Amino acid sequence: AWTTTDFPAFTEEGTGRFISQKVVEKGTRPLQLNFDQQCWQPSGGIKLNQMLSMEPCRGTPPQWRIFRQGLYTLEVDTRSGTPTMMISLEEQCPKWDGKPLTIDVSKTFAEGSKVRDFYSGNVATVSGGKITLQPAFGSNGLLLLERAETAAPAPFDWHNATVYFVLTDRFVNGNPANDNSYGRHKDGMQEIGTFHGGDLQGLTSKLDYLQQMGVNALWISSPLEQIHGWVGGGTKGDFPHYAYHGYYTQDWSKLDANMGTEADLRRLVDEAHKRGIRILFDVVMNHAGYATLADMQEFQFGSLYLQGDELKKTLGERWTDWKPGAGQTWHSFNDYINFSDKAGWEKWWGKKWIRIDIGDYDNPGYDDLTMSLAFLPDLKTESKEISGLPNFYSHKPDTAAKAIPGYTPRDYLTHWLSQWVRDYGIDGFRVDTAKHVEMDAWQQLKTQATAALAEWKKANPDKALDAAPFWMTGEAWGHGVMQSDYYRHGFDAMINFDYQDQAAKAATCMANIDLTWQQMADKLQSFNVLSYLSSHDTRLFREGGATAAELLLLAPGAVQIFYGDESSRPFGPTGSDPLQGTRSEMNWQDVNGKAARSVTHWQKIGQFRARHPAIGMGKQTTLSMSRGYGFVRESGEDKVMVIWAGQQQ
Ligand SMILES: [Ca+2]
Ligand SMILES: [Ca+2]
Repeated sequence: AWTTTDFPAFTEEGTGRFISQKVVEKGTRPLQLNFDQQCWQPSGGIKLNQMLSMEPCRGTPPQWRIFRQGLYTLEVDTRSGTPTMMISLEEQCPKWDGKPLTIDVSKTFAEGSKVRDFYSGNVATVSGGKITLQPAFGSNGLLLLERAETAAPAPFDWHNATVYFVLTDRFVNGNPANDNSYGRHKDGMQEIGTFHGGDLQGLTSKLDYLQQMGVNALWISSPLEQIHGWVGGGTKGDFPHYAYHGYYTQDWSKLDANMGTEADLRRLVDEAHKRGIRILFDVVMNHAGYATLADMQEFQFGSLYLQGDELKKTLGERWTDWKPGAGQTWHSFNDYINFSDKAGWEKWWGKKWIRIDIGDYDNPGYDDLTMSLAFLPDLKTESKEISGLPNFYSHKPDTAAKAIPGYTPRDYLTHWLSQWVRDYGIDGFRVDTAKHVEMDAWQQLKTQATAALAEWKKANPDKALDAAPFWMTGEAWGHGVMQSDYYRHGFDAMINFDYQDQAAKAATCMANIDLTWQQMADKLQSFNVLSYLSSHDTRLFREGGATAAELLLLAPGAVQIFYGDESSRPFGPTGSDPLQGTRSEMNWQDVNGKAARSVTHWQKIGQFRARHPAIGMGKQTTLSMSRGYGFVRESGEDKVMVIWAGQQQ
């Protein structure tokens, strides 16, 4: 095994990587790693949180400087053939002496039965109703206690679901060729609001990576055709804002060319299903995307104050190629647009389709349902008027949208979204802006989507994992843990905004979460929610030290990993929009290096959750113990005990 003087013997933490942890005092010492009589030492100096190249030991050992007392982790990685190593520091709460725990399991696991700590893989035999186990390096003092007969994931349940929420554009660029669809440009600045180039092909390439994390639902940003152009970014227009996040839809009937082809979507869904991963589309029915110079020029709608030679002089051959000059911002292009012109702006969606404070359109209302959210065109979902297609679709010959006798705007929207479910076997939707569209519209969407999936599963019996119905979760801003009227208008679970602040209060002491977990375990006996630490419209949860994984994945109800939670993806450039930094590029360089053991930690807790529906669905009994923190959860035949030894410092 791997050893160094004055550290315990290294133990495997993910295949081909071995770690050791110890509370080390301030000072200096030599650093060599031994495997049998093989000796290795850092060859290029010693820094924290960096992959250190190693050489066979020669002369005086490299001197490692301990600038701060704390729990240090040494990591050795043999997956490159030559050992590389890594050094990292973790600098009224139960305390842990770092030594083995004796656990009373007499009420949980049978006398003489074998119990596994899933995290370490250590197995103990129940004797006098007790087992003794050492929490493994990287466990943070957790024992994940299960019957040793546990061997593989339990049947999928939405009430035990591990959802991975990915902004496809900011994850993996599978094909650079499709990065600049419809004349879209990078800004050459910090790319705050641009298409980075992430696509469905790229996302498909990481399905094994997600499967290893115990992910069994993949929530993707809408892949449907967005506005082609940009608007002013943030409060100051310091960046161009493109529809990289999928929330500014223009054509519901087509895939966005940046995301890829129909074939790419079919491969993503089919390969995801092959690995027991359900697909959720992020969907919008509340609004279409903003008017952009790209779309105005392409589809011949709107009105400009620029007439004569002044037009091509100012905005150029392609208006979307305009950049702000001296004394201008990315909002300044609006100065050239005549938003008051009735005739010009009717050529866009048309008066029968949207509310907006432009031209001759129905004015937005002064309520959540009919307001124009952030000046977005509000789709008339409640309208009973037979609309025909949007006016500007007359200049969009590539659309799959067809006029249908008697159809209202809502009928088109529910038909368009349902057709993706029918054609590809999409397992569910995450519904955006749920509080801004009337309940009856969401019920219609659910009914048609349910029919669509049943039709696909019947037509594709080889591909269908089960006969489970279509699943729908919604973002109703500020929704908590309660069975609201949403649950009686087509929603199987609502996104839980309240978990984030409760997790934050347990960031420095995991045991603080107990009351929240007891409440949620009891409340969610009768319904389901989708809880998160991080989101695109809140913040990235990075205060948990190494404990974010257990804080999320041991929560009752369905849980949502925001892409990069597993790798501590940093908050990115944000400009004058405080939310933009949450959509930073996936940190793949860190995943394969300094965040490698974090990813392994997430994989272990994620896999434990996938084996045990009791976690997501079980009644909780919090244990009374003289040392540490512990609870049991039980759902049908499934029973687990989670022990947390406490803080090692
Ligand atoms: Ca791409
Ligand atoms: Ca609305």
